[PDB]
Amino acid sequence: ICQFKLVLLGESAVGKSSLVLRFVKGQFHEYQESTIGAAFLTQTVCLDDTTVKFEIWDTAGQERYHSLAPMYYRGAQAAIVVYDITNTDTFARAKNWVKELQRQASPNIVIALAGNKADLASKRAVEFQEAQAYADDNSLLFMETSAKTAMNVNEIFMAIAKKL
Ligand SMILES: Nc1nc2c(ncn2[C@@H]2O[C@H](COP(=O)(O)OP(=O)(O)NP(=O)(O)O)[C@@H](O)[C@H]2O)c(=O)[nH]1
Ligand SMILES: [Mg+2]
Repeated sequence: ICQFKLVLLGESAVGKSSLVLRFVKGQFHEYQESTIGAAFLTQTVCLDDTTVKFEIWDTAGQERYHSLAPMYYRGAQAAIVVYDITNTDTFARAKNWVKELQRQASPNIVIALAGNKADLASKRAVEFQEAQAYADDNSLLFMETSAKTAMNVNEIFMAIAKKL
């Protein structure tokens, strides 16, 4: 049995709450309310002979809550920095979340990068290749996801668990 602390960070509206909701409850709400501060959820999965329990901190992406982020990532063993593939700005913002983690978070924290809303292919702004190269250059576990279709949602959390 294993337990890990996980934190989600990213610009507001990229889909952090939706990703957690899909993984923890298998639900997706087209009408999701912006998070105020942070929400907490847990999920237990079966991973190669080991039962892993995830303690997830879903932070509010709005800038006015930025100063509170350390409270959630300081003791985190893993982080998922989320961006919206349809918005280049959210990708740039995700890079700064990564820089912050790499500089102020645990030196041994596993950092994942999630290009969310990948189901909106006809509105893509960030090419998969660019995000992959960025992730490879910064040693980030990258995956394009979709809380809406569930694409790679379970996969990203599981890949993180395997590396912990
Ligand atoms: N098409 C599509 N919409 C998505 C996806 N993930 C989230 N959304 C939608 O995007 C909107 C914002 O999602 P939400 O989870 O609230 O974003 P957030 O990053 O948690 N926001 P905040 O940081 O402000 O709390 C919601 O309408 C949600 O339904 C996805 O994979 N695909
Ligand atoms: Mg939210």
